[PDB]
Amino acid sequence: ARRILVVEDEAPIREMVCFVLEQNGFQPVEAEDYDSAVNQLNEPWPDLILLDWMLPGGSGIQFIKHLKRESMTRDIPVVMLTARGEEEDRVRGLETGADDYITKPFSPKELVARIKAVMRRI
Repeated sequence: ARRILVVEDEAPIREMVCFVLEQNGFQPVEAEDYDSAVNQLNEPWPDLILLDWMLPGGSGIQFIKHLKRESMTRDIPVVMLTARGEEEDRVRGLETGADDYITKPFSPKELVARIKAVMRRI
């Protein structure tokens, strides 16, 4: 119920995210790229995925769209991680299937708020 898959290749950033999550009672799981993220999709299944738009190895769009093909993954909420500004406004306009978005450098308060709100919904 608190298994959060964190898909971010930059170590310090990925660690900042995991620290905020762990300190807040969540159980973070790390992935550094498209394929390693895909390798985490099995029981126990992530309850939420934080997806870096710029993850190496593939398209964040296809990653999300491919989740909708199976029972155990189609209702997992995905929050797209985006760089503040241009990328953000831009990615928001794409057909990604993301349930919500969070901008980097991230705000610990926004990270927890959006995860709380997204899970309440989805």
